[PDB]
Amino acid sequence: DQSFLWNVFQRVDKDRSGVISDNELQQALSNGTWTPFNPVTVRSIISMFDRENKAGVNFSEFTGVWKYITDWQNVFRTYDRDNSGMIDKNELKQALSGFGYRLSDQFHDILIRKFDRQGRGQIAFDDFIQGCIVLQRLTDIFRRYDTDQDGWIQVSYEQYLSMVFSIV
Amino acid sequence: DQSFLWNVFQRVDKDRSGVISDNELQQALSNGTWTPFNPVTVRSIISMFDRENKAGVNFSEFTGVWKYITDWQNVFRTYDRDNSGMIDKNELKQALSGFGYRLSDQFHDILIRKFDRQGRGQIAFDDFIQGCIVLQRLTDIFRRYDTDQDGWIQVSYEQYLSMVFSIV
Ligand SMILES: [Mg+2]
Ligand SMILES: [Mg+2]
Ligand SMILES: [Mg+2]
Ligand SMILES: [Mg+2]
Ligand SMILES: [Mg+2]
Ligand SMILES: [Mg+2]
Repeated sequence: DQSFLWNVFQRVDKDRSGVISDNELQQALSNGTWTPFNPVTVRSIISMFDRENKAGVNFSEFTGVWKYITDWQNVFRTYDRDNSGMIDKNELKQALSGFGYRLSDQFHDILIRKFDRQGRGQIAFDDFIQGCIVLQRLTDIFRRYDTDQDGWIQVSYEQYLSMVFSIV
Repeated sequence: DQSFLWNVFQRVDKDRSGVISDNELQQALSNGTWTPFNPVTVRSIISMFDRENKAGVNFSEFTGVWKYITDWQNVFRTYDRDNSGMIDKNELKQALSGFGYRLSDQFHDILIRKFDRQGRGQIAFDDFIQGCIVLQRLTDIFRRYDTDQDGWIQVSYEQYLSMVFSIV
């Protein structure tokens, strides 16, 4: 529904420039905890859909942003079974298993610790997205190196440095 | 010479608070290119000597900062053989070999590309420090994992994720 998305775009694009900036997108997003939507997550989302290195999305690009965030909301709403604004370790295990990840139970505690900005041992919507984006990017890199598909990689000193340099 | 360092500390500590902030240290440092001293390098240096998580150094901690930066200046001044403000690949090879690193010729191009903010294919003083801090930290992690000291490591999927999570 382009007519619906256009009216949304106009309300988010507060400076009426035709480009939604990081700050404009952040102000339009709720993370369900009454704190600012994780600005790293916002930057990740804008960068994924901005095809012009302009630190923002135009209307065509925003239609993708809106579907992306809506799809994420639908996943999170499914697994936040108590409507608390955060999913717990068991719910995170189910959600990531639904994406196809193969992760030990104990690694889910590591993931929550790494990405939960609230510090309560559960994970809110904005931090959930960011953790999943990172997990996909890191797993993609591992899949490239694991050419024998055994779950293990072997790398030299300089291969390891180059691998880290590709990450950060 | 505490009397000399005290007078330096007073001039850098512009707000006269007894704590030199990141911004105060940055304003006191020249990177020899007439651009602001790399703020990542400044943050790395403050964090290394601040024992109190106060985003700054007191006078005792600053005596360490001053010796640290002075030691780095002495290394860089040695190898900037044309007094240009930047060292080239050959000079970088010598400097890092002097620190004990074992790096192929081609990896020095990778290092320069990764850390040279000026974009000229050489490396200035502030970027040199930051690259060396990162190289030490990453090599330290590799040394921990390379228990057979052969220059190769083998890691599982979850070991790799945990390793990356320790880096960034
Ligand atoms: Mg705008
Ligand atoms: Mg919940
Ligand atoms: Mg393998
Ligand atoms: Mg001060
Ligand atoms: Mg030079
Ligand atoms: Mg080994």
